[PDB]
Amino acid sequence: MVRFSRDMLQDGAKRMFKWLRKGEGLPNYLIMYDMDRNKEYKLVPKEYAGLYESRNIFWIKNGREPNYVTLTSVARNPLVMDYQNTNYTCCPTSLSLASQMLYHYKSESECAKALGTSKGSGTSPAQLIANAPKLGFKIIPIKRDSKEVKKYLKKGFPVICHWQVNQSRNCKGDYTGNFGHYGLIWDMTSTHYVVADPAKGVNRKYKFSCLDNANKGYRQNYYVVCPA
Amino acid sequence: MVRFSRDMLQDGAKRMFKWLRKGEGLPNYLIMYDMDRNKEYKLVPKEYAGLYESRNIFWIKNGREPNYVTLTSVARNPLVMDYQNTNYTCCPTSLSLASQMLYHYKSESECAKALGTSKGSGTSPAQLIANAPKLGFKIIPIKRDSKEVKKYLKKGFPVICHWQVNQSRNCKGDYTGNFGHYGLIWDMTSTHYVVADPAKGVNRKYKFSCLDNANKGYRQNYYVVCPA
Repeated sequence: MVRFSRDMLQDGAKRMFKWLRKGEGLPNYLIMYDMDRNKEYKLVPKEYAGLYESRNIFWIKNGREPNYVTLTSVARNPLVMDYQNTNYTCCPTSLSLASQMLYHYKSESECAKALGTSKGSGTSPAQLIANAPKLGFKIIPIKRDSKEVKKYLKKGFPVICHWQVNQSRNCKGDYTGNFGHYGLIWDMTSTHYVVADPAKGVNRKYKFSCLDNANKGYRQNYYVVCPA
Repeated sequence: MVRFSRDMLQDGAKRMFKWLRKGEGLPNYLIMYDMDRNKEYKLVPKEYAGLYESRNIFWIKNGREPNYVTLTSVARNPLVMDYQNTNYTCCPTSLSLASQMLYHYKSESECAKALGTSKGSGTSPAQLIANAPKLGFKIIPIKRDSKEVKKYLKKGFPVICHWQVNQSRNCKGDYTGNFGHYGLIWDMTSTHYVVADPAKGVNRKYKFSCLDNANKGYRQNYYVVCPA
């Protein structure tokens, strides 16, 4: 079983982030050299997604990068559910999840510090757009339009969503409280957005109209995350 | 919104755990006293599952109990995905996940300490059965059969599964490579087991035969987790 070192994983992720800059989706393969005999391997997407999934599991659970990862599994993407650690860090947790998909991981607290997240006010949309460059990202505000989410998901860019959980009570039913909330759209079906909700789970499905109309009275955008 | 203190949550977990010990499923409601008004509140299954889900999110992410939890959400269960912290702690992570479902949470490291998990050999099924009572649990070794698995899920008892990931390669492509592995069966469809796999994700669907027959040459059981 081939293993790759901390230095090699960092190098491969930078090259992944760099390819993603083009807005042309994920590369067909990723070159990696094992730490034992330094042989060249051309990992296909399900392989490099599986490898970086394992890397992110250890990093998120232990809070430090793994010194090496063994290729043991395959995956459709490198996303690992990461829950918000406080009741006010939903926005930087969603940006952290995006950072996984872009192969430029920044922890929840690192994002919190950059975005200026606060206990009284949380994080506003302008705070997310204005401070994402500190972490190497650009935010593209788009219309709350499923064709727009779908267009940017093809480019490899996940989409941070913002809504008032009370407005989703009848069309989704996850929440009974009243507050604004952020999650990450990372996939879609023909009818639903698939959202990684940092207070609920990794595949919370919202009918397009349910999420689209749940921010009535608040900023009418979603927020694409891409390399700066 | 209605909030409950740590002391009421700890006590309500005891009463849920003591109720489940009867082997008659979950109670129809859970009565708890509010932390502001000190008023009686009758939570239905979706409310007490959501409250303890939120409690468990904070507990797992922060490594310490929340001082209070506000009732904000509903859920069909209190399970929060929790990943293994090393390449050898799959079994105590699976037991910790079970302990959430039983309303008697013990962390991954508390479980590994109790089970005697070791970096060299992981944990055997005999170590699981013999040491789980230290944490308040009883393990019932059961046949690798969906009929049996459904019977104990109906009683509220999750089922630790054990298999060789190479033997599941062609019927469920999650893994490449050869090693034994543990997860938690916490639900089933008409045809598949729903497995929380501490190395991959919370809802890995395994067809009954694929999981049952993937442990040839090793102990032919699954492991029901219940209150001692």
